[PDB]
Formats: sequence, structure tokens, C-alpha cells
Amino acid sequence: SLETQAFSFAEEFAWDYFSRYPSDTQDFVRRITKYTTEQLANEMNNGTYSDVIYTSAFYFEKYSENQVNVSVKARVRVYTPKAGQEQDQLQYDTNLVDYYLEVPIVFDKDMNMAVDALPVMTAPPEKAYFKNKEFSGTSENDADKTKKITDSVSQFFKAYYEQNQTQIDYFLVDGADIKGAGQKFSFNKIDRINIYKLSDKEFLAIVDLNVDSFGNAIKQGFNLTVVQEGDKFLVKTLEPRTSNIDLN
Amino acid sequence: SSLETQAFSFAEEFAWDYFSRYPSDTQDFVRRITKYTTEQLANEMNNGTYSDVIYTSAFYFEKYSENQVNVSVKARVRVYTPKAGQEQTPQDQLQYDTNLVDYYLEVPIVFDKDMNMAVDALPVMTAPPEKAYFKNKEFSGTSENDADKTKKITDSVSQFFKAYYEQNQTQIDYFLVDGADIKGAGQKFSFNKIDRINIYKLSDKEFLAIVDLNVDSFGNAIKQGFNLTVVQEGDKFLVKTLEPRTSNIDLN
Amino acid sequence: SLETQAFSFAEEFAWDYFSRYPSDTQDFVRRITKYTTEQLANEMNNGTYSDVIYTSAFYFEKYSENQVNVSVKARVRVYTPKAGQEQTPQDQLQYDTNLVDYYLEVPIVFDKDMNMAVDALPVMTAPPEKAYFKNKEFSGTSENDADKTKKITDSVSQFFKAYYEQNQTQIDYFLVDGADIKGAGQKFSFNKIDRINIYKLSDKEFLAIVDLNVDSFGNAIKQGFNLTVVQEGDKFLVKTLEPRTSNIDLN
Repeated sequence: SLETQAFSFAEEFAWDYFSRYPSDTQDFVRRITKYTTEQLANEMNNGTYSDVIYTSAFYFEKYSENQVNVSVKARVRVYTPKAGQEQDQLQYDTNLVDYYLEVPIVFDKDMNMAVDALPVMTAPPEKAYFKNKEFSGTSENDADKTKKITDSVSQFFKAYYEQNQTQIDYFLVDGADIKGAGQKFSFNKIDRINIYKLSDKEFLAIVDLNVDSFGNAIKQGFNLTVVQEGDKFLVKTLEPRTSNIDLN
Repeated sequence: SSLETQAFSFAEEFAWDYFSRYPSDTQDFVRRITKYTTEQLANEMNNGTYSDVIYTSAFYFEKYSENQVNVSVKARVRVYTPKAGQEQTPQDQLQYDTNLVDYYLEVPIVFDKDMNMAVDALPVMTAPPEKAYFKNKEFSGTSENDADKTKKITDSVSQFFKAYYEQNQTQIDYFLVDGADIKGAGQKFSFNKIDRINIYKLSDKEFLAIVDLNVDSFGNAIKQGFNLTVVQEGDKFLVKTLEPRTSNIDLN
Repeated sequence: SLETQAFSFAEEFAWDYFSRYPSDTQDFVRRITKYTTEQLANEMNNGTYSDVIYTSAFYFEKYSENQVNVSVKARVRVYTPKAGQEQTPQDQLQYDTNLVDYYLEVPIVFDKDMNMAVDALPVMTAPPEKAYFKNKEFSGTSENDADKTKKITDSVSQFFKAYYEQNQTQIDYFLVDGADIKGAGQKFSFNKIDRINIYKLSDKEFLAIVDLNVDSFGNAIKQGFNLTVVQEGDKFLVKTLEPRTSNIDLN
């Protein structure tokens, strides 16, 4: 996959692009020449002092039959000289910066890659908007069933968070592939539960709950399809989301 | 593919901020997380945890609807817990232990027509990767056991590996079948020796060598295992293929 | 996607494979057993002291119906004892730091449920190799009219000042209606255009090829773009914005 490999290449390149040492600007040239020509490495260099927290490729554009542009988010520390020092003895302030760098990449017939031009500062990602949609369905109205389903779901979550797969599987429909959270959390309680009847024997439980990790509570939200079988209510599915639900 | 690739990076970026928490200024988390989600969800996700991040790695993709996906992310994190005996100590005076923790976070993502993304619900703790089963199956073939020929193949393979680890491509090429595309390891290791070699005859003048060997990097030995197809040219054996694995081999 | 998943798995594994603490060798076995058998985890262990900066999968090979090989670049620190310490107790050792990029080929097995494991010793492999390219200057016809080149230049300069410094409402004034061109987030100071060559593509449509520089935290950084610019009345509006100042493809 071209995009997959281009993303890793752009991330690697970006790591070096934002790693800069005025204590030796040729170090940048040595490192960057692994990705591009000497001429381009020199053009890209400057007097910045910076190092890297992460690089993450976020957007892909096919530009021609052998060229792509990959936009990369880099979290970086940029060190600026402290005030009143108007080189080897400079004291610095640390600036935490997120950069968005568009990386032009050429590839050959063997999928070897090079950065083929100056990278440029580009637009950050833009958040999607969504209108919340509460579940549209018929609330389960029988109090006996509601309590039974609720206790089953509660016991299931205790096992999901705290117990092994063997113990968990007793709560599940046959072949429901729901693996536990690795016995790494203490289940506190269900904070909110709403139950809907889907069909004669199937129900949706929409659940807000919290668990502890290392002494602090973490909120969680799920929906679960639950199946009535005999005296039992067994878990068929486990999904995140408590609204904007799609059961298809 | 493109949706999954971009969703992976988005979930990893989100997870980095999700697991960076500073209880002295919880608004910092809200500021950062609001880049990905609503200010309401940002506040719902916040807590009193103190943690920072080593890595985030998206490992599983689920398509949920026409415009929603779920991406599971492994985050290696440091969680700071107050040292024992500070139940009565003011928060700003606390001393901390460091806990190294791997978390597995399922991130629900919505996208619009332009493939802009947002986290559309609380992320939840999910199952870790489960190891696949495997069991070694030794290569099934005809062993080559002639003393001198075994000596000759072992010497050719030993010479090839010294080149593969230590020498330039020009030097490596002398040991290869014409046009075999086998590039060396970048001259960054000292080849020590072959520790084990088992040889099988594949056809006239073609053999499989299954090799355990070790090399040095910065004064410590690292074990390596390969299988190589070699072609007999007189006393010399030229390398046709080089692959990892010394069992569960597939020559097709 | 198998490749996408195998890439992530290989990266995670390589992170542990290059994290080694000789005062606690069992720690490596514990961590590596998350990916492979305890026997193979031990076979992979040694007395190295090392930790990890990044891991990045770069190459994928399908090996069989249940096996792949993923090559991973790992940037690592390897700590080597300073001189004179051959007989010094482990816990008193002083170290030098070696910055190293490793290229690790990771053999992975996958099952019908796409669970994965490392099924063999990983091996040191070949680093990536750069693509070579011959630079091609843009092939079109220069626009030479003084008035028109001045107007285009001034419009492009104003556009870039907004692109780097201003909000989208301001940038939109310089764009063809509908152009999908978002600004750089107001985080740079636009300095000047350093080089501009203008070409006529058709009636009232031009390509500007531009070298410029901007400031971030007190230092200048060079940028290169090509932009399609269209005449509307007496104005010139920006229609496209792409990196590259040569090897250009307008299709």
C-alpha cells in the first residue's frame, strides 16, 4: 500500500525535519540526506533549536502517477533563547508546538521514496460536526424484565473489567466474540441504564458506568444487545456509544 | 484502506492527549481534547489522573456505520500514583510513584463528507491484542549429509553472512546468483559465526540452508535465524533467496 | 487491512524488542512474551542496555497464507559501558549513549481471526534506499506583461500574508469561490516572496511558482509552492495551492 508506506516515510522524515541543533547545523544535513538530496537538505535547514515528541501522518493526496503529498502533525519542543542575552552558553525557554507539515514525496518503480521538494506548513485537521441522535426505540416497560436485564448487565461488566475469559463467557451468547478488558480495572457501578425491546427475545441496554484505574474513576459508555434465553439474559454485542447508534 | 489508515492516525493523536493528564490544571486536558471532540464530551472524559505518554499505536479497525468507525489503540503510559501515607497531604504537596501501564482504548470516530473527523462518544477500555497460536514444524525434505559438500555450503554461507553484515553491496554481490535482489544489513554488525546449519537438497545443484547464527552490535551478541536457497557453481554456492524463519518454511 | 494491522503489530513488538535492561533481564522476557513464546522471548534476549525513540514500519512482504514479514526502522539509544569497568558490578556501571537507527525484519504469523504473533527470531535487514529523480523545470510559457505580472505578484503576496497570519474569513477573499484552500492556522509571520515565476496557462489563467520564507519563533524557514491564479475583472484570485516548484503536474 502506497498510502501506508508514504505515511511511515513522511513520519520518519518529519522526525528529522523537526530535530534541529544550532550546536551543529550539519547534523541536520547528515540526517535529512537519508530522505532527500544535499541541495534540498541545505535549503530546509535553519537556526532553530527543536526536538520531537511525536510525528503522525494525517492526510494523503495523490499528486501524480509517481508523487504524493502527505500531511504530518508533529508535536515539537522549540527552544527560544531567554530574554536579555543580546551562542554556546545560551539559556532557553521551552515552547510546546503542534506543527502541520505537508511532505512532498516521489517514488520509483520499486517503491523507493524521496522527499522531492521543500515541505510546507499546511492546514491543521478540522473537526467534524455531528448532531446527537438519542436512540429511537421502544423502552422496555416490564419492571421484572428490566431488573433482570439490569442485574445481568451489571454482573457482565464486573466480569468484563475484573475476570478471565472463562468467567466472562458464561455471560455471553454462544459464539459472541467479546474479549474482556484484561482484568485491569475495578468495576464501580452502572450510573445510568436504559433498556429497549428490539424484538420478542432481544433487547438493547444503553449504559453509562464508571471504573477505577490506579485510584481514579473513568467514565465509560456502551450499548449492548441482550438476548433472552430461558431464565437468562445473555450478552450478544458490546459497542461504545450511547447515542448515534446503528444496529445494522 | 484510506479510511482505516487515516482513522488510525487520528485515534493515535486523540489517545496521546487522552492519556496526558495534569491534575494541577485539568483545563489543560479540556483545551487539548476539544481539538478532537465537543467541549461537553471533553469535560465528561476528564478526571483527576496524573499521567503522560510513551507511545500510542492503533491496532484494530471496525466499521460501525456509513460514517462511524471504532479504532482500538494501545497506549503505553506512565501513571503517577501518590506514595503511600499521604491520605492527609494537600494535593500540591504529593509525592508520586511511577506505574508503567499499557492501556487499550477503543475510540469511536465520526466523519463527514470531506473525511473530517471527530470523537463522537466516550472512548472505552477494550480487549488487548490476543496472540495467534503457532507451533514449529521442521522443514520436511531430503537432508544433505556429505561431509565435504556440507563443509563447502557452510563455508559459502559463512562468507556470505560475513559480507551481508559487514561489507558493501559490491562485495555482497559476488556471493549472489545473478539478479538476486538481496541487499545487505548496512555494514553495522560484526558477524560472529554460524551456530547451527541444516542443509536439504531441493534439486540438482540447489539446496536449502537453514541457519542460526549470531552477530555483535555494540559489544553484545544478538541471535539471528534464516533460510537461504543456494545454487551450486563448482565448489562455490551462490545465494538465490534470503528469508527469516528456520521452521514453518514455505518456499512457494 | 492485513498490512496496516501487521505494521502496527510490528511497531509495538519492535518497541519492546529494543527496550532492554541488563539489571532486569526477566523484564524483557515478560514484555516480549506478550507477542511470542517464552522460549523465543529468551532466545531474543541478551545483555544490551537500550531504549527507544521511535519505531516505524516501512516494508511489507506476504510470505505464506498465514505469514508476513514486516521491516521496521527503530531509532534507539544503546548505552555502552565507559572504559575501565570490565569487572565493575552491573548496578555501578557508567554509560556512554549511542544513537542508532536499526532496521528489523519481524516475522509475523496471523490466524483466521487476524490475531498475530511473532513466530521466529527477527533479523537485521536492509535499510530503505532513496528514490532518484531528475529535476524538471516547469515547461510552460512565461507571462511577460509588466502590469499583469506585477498585479499577480501583489495578489499572491497578499494571499500568502493571509494564508500564514489571518483567519479563514480573511483568506477567503483571495480565493476563487469554492477553492478548497485552508490557512496555516495563524502561527507564522510572513516575510516575503523570494522568487516568483509566472506562466500563462490559458486566457486569464496563470501558474505562479513561488519561493518564500516565514518566521516561526524567531527563525526563518523556506517554503515553495505553485498556485493557479485566475483573472476576475481587475483582480487575480487563487484557485489551487500545492507544494513543489518543479516536477509539476497540473492534471
